[PDB]
Amino acid sequence: RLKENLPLITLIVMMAISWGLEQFNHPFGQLAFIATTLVGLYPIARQALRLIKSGSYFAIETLMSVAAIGALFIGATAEAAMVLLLFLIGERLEGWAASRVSALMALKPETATRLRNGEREEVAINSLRPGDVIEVAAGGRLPADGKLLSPFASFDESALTGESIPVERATGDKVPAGATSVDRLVTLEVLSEPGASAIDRILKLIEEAEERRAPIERFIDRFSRIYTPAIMAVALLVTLVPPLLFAASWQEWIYKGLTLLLIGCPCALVISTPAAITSGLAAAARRGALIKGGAALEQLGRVTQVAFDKTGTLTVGKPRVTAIHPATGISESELLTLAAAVEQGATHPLAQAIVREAQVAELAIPTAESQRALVGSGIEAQVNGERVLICAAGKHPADAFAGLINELESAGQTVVLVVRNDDVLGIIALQDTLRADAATAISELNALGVKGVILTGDNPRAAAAIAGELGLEFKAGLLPEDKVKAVTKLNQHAPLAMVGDGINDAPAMKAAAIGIAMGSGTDVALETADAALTHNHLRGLVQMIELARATHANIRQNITIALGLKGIFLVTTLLGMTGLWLAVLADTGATVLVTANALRLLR
Ligand code: ALF
Ligand SMILES: [Mg+2]
Repeated sequence: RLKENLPLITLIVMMAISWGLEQFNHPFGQLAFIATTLVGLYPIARQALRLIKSGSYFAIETLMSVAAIGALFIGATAEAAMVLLLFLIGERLEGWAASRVSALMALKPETATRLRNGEREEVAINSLRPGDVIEVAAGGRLPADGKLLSPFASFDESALTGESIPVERATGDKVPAGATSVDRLVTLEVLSEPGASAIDRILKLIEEAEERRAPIERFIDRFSRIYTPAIMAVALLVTLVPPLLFAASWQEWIYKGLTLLLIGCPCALVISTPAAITSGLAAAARRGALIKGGAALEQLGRVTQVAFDKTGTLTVGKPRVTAIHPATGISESELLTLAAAVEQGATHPLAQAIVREAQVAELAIPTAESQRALVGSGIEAQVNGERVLICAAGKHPADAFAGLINELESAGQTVVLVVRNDDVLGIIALQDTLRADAATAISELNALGVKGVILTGDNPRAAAAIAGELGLEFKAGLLPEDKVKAVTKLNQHAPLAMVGDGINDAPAMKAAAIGIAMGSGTDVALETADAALTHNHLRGLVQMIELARATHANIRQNITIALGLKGIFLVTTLLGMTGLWLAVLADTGATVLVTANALRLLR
């Protein structure tokens, strides 16, 4: 697993020891150097050789191998060894900056419970045929896309919408695989073939997105494609031109040409980009960021747009009561203590929100008796003698709260009614609220010229409230495929980062230049993403985008340094005022410089 580092160490030891043999009995030591040079040159020579076969004649590996082989014939073994060492360090630095679908596979159960002849049987998920009647227990995931046979049921379809608010479904309604039966036990007619469920379609979206990802070419190869054949041509010329036109020594100009091949090897340049990225990834890691591989850092560097998920990303992902409006003769705390009295024990996030609000206010929740679900209306219990029902605003006559209810709902709120003996005792508003640092984070992104857009699977109103708060545009009521399409459309215009916390964000994340997951997000999200906000602080996005950008600057400086000195020591060499060892020393100095520069990212 770590045999990648071995050639480096072996080259080091072999080097130092070869020097030790240049301490007693030189000629025996030069053979040892030739051994070092050859063993370090081996993987690079065969690697290059494979590249020549694949059409690619002039990768940097070619230049390196040719220059080493030439340096062998001219006893520049110590130097060739040195440059090989630098190259190996660059290669390894690059290798360490490399990224190391199970979480989504865990969403498909392994067995289903099938019903035949009034007998239950546990079968493999792929044994399921359309028309089969399957039975999902409470809390269980649908193994396949089903049509509800049960009269009524609520489902957590967050794996498709990102919303944990249970969806009321009745006989005939389609329920997608991965959905969760929240309270009851359901029966469904399987609709989907094996391998063709909603989860499977998500997986397919992810795979396709990953396949459409174009690999970015390194600077060094685009460069080498012109530089390498150039300095080879020139070295041929400094070999041919002088003896053919000045009647000079073939030996000395052949020698000189090969020396130019070794000189031409741009050390520092190979360590140029890897040194920055290694520092950047190390700096991000130090301040609560998580980036998987250098390519991710480069993409992060070239990003100018952000697409946000809403629920769990921009918002805390939990309902919270925002307003309490009682009827006359009733205090807000009475309406609240009554609602909490009914809702206690219920798992519906709105109920939990109400109970919470009662608890932070130190309102003692009275015991409820005969608590039950009033199916398709709401949940009902009797508190201190009287039957009180808490229900959705569309389930009961508003009478005298109509206008207020409309006002609340248009503002992106969710309203529940408290009703005792068919009297509306008052309403309660709830909303999924913004995270503490969402606003400032957005404003900072805008300061960096990075515009945000919102892609959410939530309803238009709930979205429009939040997007209203942050001054962003939005697309709402979106399924995963729709997010992928939106993201593609935007990403064709400019490189985009997708920030989400949900399974349904996963395909979008892969469709974007870079996907970024919230810390509290779904495992699928954290695994699909190229990066992670381990703290759930949205501000830590700007930092990332800042760091990345600084990194992209650092590189550009480094290259210049590496490419500048080289140039100088290229031209001087061509004027005949500088030699091999000086050029090696200079490339080494260049390397020290780009290193020291790369270390500035740590500040
Ligand atoms: F959390 Al969402 F669309 F708002 F997945
Ligand atoms: Mg989400």
